[PDB]
This record gives sequence, structure tokens and C-alpha cells, in this order.
Amino acid sequence: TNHIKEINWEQNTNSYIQLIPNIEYTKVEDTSLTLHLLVYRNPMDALFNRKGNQETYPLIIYLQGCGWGWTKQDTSAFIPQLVPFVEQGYVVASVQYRGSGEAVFPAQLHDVKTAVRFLKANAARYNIDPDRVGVWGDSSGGHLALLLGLTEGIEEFEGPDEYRHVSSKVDAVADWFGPVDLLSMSKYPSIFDHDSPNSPESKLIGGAVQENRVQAKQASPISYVHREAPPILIMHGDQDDVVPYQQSVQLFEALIKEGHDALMYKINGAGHNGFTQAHTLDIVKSFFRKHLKPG
Amino acid sequence: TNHIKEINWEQNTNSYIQLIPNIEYTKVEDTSLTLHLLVYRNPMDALFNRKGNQETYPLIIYLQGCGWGWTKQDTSAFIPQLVPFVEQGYVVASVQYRGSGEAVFPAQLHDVKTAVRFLKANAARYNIDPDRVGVWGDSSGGHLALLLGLTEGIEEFEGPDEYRHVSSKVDAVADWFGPVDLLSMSKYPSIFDHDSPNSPESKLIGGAVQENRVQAKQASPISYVHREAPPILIMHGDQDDVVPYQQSVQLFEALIKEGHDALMYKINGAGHNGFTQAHTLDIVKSFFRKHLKPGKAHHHH
Repeated sequence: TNHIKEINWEQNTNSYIQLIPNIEYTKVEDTSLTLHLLVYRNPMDALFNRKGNQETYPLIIYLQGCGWGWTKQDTSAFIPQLVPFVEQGYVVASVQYRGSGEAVFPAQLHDVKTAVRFLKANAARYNIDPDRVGVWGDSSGGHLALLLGLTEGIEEFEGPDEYRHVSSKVDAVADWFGPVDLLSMSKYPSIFDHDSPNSPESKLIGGAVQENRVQAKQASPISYVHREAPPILIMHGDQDDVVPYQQSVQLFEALIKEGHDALMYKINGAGHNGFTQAHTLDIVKSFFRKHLKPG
Repeated sequence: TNHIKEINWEQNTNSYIQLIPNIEYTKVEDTSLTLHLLVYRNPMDALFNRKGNQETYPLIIYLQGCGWGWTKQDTSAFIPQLVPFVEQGYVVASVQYRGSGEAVFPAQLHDVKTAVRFLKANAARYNIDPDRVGVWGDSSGGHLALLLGLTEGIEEFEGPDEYRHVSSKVDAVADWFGPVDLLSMSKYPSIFDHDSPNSPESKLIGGAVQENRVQAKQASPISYVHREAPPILIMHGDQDDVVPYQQSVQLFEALIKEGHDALMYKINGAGHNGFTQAHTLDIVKSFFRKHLKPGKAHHHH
């Protein structure tokens, strides 16, 4: 029982995944906006001035939903689900955007556009390949993810004069029950009254959506399906009592009609919850593997 | 042929692991000390007043090493390696302790003892089973994990008058190349002069270790191996140029001599780096499964 066990150790292998939280990527007024980063990095290497990991990886940006501020956006909560994506050969960032109590749309899009450009511009120090960028979000984050895909090159949505020498285009979009058409949301049952001036959608645009239709359409992904777009993955539970399942059906049919590469899954018996079971996460993993090509 | 595809969803299944960061567990002066928590929790549930997770899980506390403040402790860095532990049926917390530049030993032990009591006292809020607590640390964090296992019942090491109605005992200790005997560190090669007044060890206790042998011994896990101890896991690389490998051998042989349940792995060809490869993390997982028994219903008899 005085026996010491012995085991070997593989040399020259990246196996430490480091969480780097609270990276400030922009500052509007006195409000700094942050992102959290996950990357293959052994923290001992920086501490002892050793040559770090030289590999570059495709990037996945995660946009946590929050009703654009209906609740305070929690960019840390989903991080444990992002860790296995690093293992597939990605860098992952979870990005904060401003709530509608701070500024109305397109401020939220300005924020995530700027985060994309920040991550591309500073790519080398984060082991990022800036040419391969996917974005993934749930509910209001899925809404913004769609807009990153569908509003590429629209100058009024770029935001501040920061990192303008890189593009804010993304190469793949994964949408978990994201709002699609603000004016059609109240057509189907929900626990929210989405037409109320106090709804998350009305606050997003600064007025009751049915009474402010130009601004409601400006903030709707459905308004941009005629534009060029990267491949899009849509997933939505048929029991979702927050974002009607028909929002995603409407998006999917409009994208197909326009000739877009779109994939949609109906999650039977699922509601307004992240699709964090293994077989549903595999769909997201397969989608980004196809279009971002880790390895 | 591009139709909506259907896939099924399992009900009554926990699959969301939530990271809950920056939980303040104590405050000294105006210095707030925090921990990060990982737990099976779907954040939608609290947001919409749904039934939440009512299971309790054994707790693993991780103590990130930092030379006791030789560098600023980073309690977030290791978080991705702790996530798969939650999937095995634990709650995991990564705990901040003060640097020696703020306070000398036993301040660091006061901090992590108070973290144990805080987590036990607030266990219901975090799905924790307070009767099954393991602790795991690397380098100076492994040093503190050993002291948690070995110094139970010593009032001088409890810290502030906070949550003193619960005990700071732990039930299993995992030690990654933690310093063991501050006075014997310099007996073997290292890129530090651990006897220097500027060494992390000397700053920990407030002076050059060989001149302050009383405080150095009080701060050394080796001084407590005769006391009652939980099961202990020790892992150390034989190329470690920061903490001499023979520190862990010295600890292991002394634990065995006292009749304790000790397990040690020499990691051949590894140095002073976390053992984050799958086959070495599995050893930690097997150790905590054996002694904390996740997935088993647990009562106190």
C-alpha cells in the first residue's frame, strides 16, 4: 500500500481550456461592454514567459437572450455548454449587448457588430481565425444572431467608428427560438402580451409594436431575408410559450422562398428552454463543423 | 426536399449546467472574496417561477494556485475543466483566497475555511449536500487543500466569526503538486530559491523560511499528518521545476506511516502544469467518485 502509481504524459498537446472573463470590447458613454472567451491556453505559459499556443481556431460567438433587457443579460450562465465546443477545435466568446432600458434598437445590433469586429481585429492574441466566424444565440440573442447574418454591409447597423477596417460579417448563424417578425408575434399564444407597450419587443423599439410599424419592421429579421446571408440553422420547440413556434416557421419559409441555405428543426415537446440535451447540441455541433471546418 | 425536421425532447431531465460567478462569501476590511459556482440549474426556471432542481449533490471546491499571491489568483481560468465534474453529479465551486501581500498565513487558510462553512451553511441555495465536500487545488491551492483536510478542529485556523455553527471539515482532498514542507523545499532543484525572503513561501509567512521556522512549520501540511484526515489523492510530475517532486513523496510516505488512506501518482514526463489530459483528469474523477459517491442517495448514520 506504500506503492506509488505511475502514469505517462503526452508531450506538446493542448489540453487546458482557459476561461478569460470580462474582456472589455467597447465603451458607450460610461458603460463598458464585455465578452467572455474560451480558448485552448495553458495559463502557466504566460506566467513563465513560455511560447504559447500558436494554433488558430474558427470562432463561435454566443449571444445570450434576455428579452433585450427584460431580465439583465447573464453572459456567464451558458458558458458550461460552450466548453465542449472548444474541445471540437473552436474559440468561443459569449458577448454582452445593451438592454433596451439603455438604448433602443439598433443599439443592440451595433453592440454585437462591434464585438465581431473587435474579435476579428484582435484575432491573433486570442488564437482566432478571423475568416471563420459563427454566431449562435437564444431568444433575443437568436434574433441578434439572425440580424448579424442578414444585415451584412448595412452601414447604419455597424455602430461606432471602431475596428472599421474589418468586416462584421459572420459565416454561419445558429438561431434558438429567436424572434423573427415583431408584428406577427401576437398572432399565436404566449404568456407574454407581445403587443403591450411594456412587452420586450415594444421596449426594444421604443413603442407598442403594432402602433410603430416602421420601427417594428426595421428590428425584424424577416425584413432582411431578401439580402445575402450565410447558412442559417433554426431550432424551436413546439411548446414554446414565450416565442411562438410559428415565428421560426415563418422565417424558414421566407428563407427557402428566397433561395437561402436554411435548416430548421422542430423540437417536439420542448418549450422556451435551451436545447442543452446531447442530441440537440449535436445538431448545433454538426452545423458549425460543416461551415466553420474545425480541425 | 428541404422540410422542417423533427427531433424529440426528453422531459424531466437536467441538462443545463449554469455558471454562477462572483458570489461573495466573505468580506475582510473592504476586500470582498468571491467564489464561482457550477450547478445543474436551468436559468429559465427561476426567471419564470417554474419548479426548479430539487436534487442535492456532493460538492467539490477547487482552489486555484498562485504562489499565495506571487501572481494574482485567477479563479476563472480553470472553470472549463470543472464543468465535466458537474456532469458526473457534483456541484463545483472555485474559491478565491487572499494573497500574502494582503495578509500573511494563516489568512489564506482562514479564507478557504470560511468558504467551506459558507457553502455548507448556504447549501440548499446551491443544491449542495453539505455532508459530502471534497477539495482540490494545484500548487499553493493544493497546499491549502491539504491543510483543510489536516487541520480540522484547530480554532486558530477557523478564521472570522462567520458560520461557526457548521464545520469546515472536508471529506476528500485532491492535491496537485502542492507544497508540503516549507523548510525542505530548497533541498532539491527548482527555478525558485524557496529560501529567499522573496520566495512565495517566505512571503506567505512574512519572512525567510529558514529564519522563521516556527511559522514555516505551522504553515506546512507535513506538520499535521498525524491528525485525522480524509482520503487524500496526490499527483505530481517528476519534471516539476517549481515544486520539487519529492515534496509529494515526503507527504505520501508520512501519510502512510500514520495509517492514512493516501493515493499518489507520479506523472512521468510532466512538469509544473495542471494535469488536464483526459487520462489524468479521470484519476481525479475516480477518486472523488469513490469517496463522495455522486449518484448515490446519502444519509448520515
